Amino acid sequence: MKFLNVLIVVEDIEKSKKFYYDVLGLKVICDFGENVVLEGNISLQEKKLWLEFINKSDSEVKFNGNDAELYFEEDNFDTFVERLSTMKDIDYVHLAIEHRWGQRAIRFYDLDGHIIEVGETMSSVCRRFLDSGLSIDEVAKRMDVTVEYIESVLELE
Amino acid sequence: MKFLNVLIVVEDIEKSKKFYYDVLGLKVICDFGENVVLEGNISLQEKKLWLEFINKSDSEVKFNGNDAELYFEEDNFDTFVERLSTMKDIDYVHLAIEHRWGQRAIRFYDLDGHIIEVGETMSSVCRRFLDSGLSIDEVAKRMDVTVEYIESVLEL
Repeated sequence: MKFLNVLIVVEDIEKSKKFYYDVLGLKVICDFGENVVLEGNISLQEKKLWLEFINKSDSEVKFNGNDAELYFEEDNFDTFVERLSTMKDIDYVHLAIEHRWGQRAIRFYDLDGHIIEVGETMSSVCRRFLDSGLSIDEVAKRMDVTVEYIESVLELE
Repeated sequence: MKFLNVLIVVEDIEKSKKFYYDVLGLKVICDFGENVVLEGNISLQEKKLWLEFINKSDSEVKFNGNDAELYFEEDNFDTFVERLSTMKDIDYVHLAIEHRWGQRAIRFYDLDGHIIEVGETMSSVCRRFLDSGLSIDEVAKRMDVTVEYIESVLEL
């Protein structure tokens, strides 16, 4: 038992590939035509074909259920967010939020109602805290996590 | 930009943790209580809490949309499948299928309408073909892939 791929169903493979490339900078790493795999092992699957695979009528496949999300982290968070703001027809789920543990993140939909969240890298949230004057033990408490955790994220930035 | 987690929304964190553990053998690797991460970086998220996070009324969150799936591979595919058949209340999406490229796989739902697919490991599909007499070049053509690809998986 090994988890390998998250598959998302899309209406149009070429448009989604473009959306993920223009917006997230995600490129293809494997192509089967009707099923393409993006960096991170995110598989895009064409709907019509999908219907045959799982044997469900077109009515049995709903989108925008808001029941899951693809989660990403970006080193240059601000620049990404601000580039995202210059773009048109970006369907945001909500305004940019700040998680309980200090991490800024934004959430928007792809072309098919699938939620994408991209937030600051955890290691950068820590460093932000460590520079405002907090001790490492304090930071660990501030974020409801152990000092072990913080040290593993720090030596990876 | 680094993809880190697939998050799935569930009605009950403890029941899902149990479901993923009993059925797939998936254990927890990180716990925030209301948001638990399983092996593979699959994050379970409690619905009520989720509603607050993305600001949507309970009616705006639908399940069983069949618009995605979590994809797994298992070395001991048959034994897993047959263990799965002895269990009760397993919501299958469909009968066990065979993909165009030769791979057997089954699909079933978790406790919240999320689709799970677990299939044979690719390397085992390949090896199977290579033993029935096919050349490596033939296998690559049989599966619509390159010989480069097949050589990688066979060292796994």
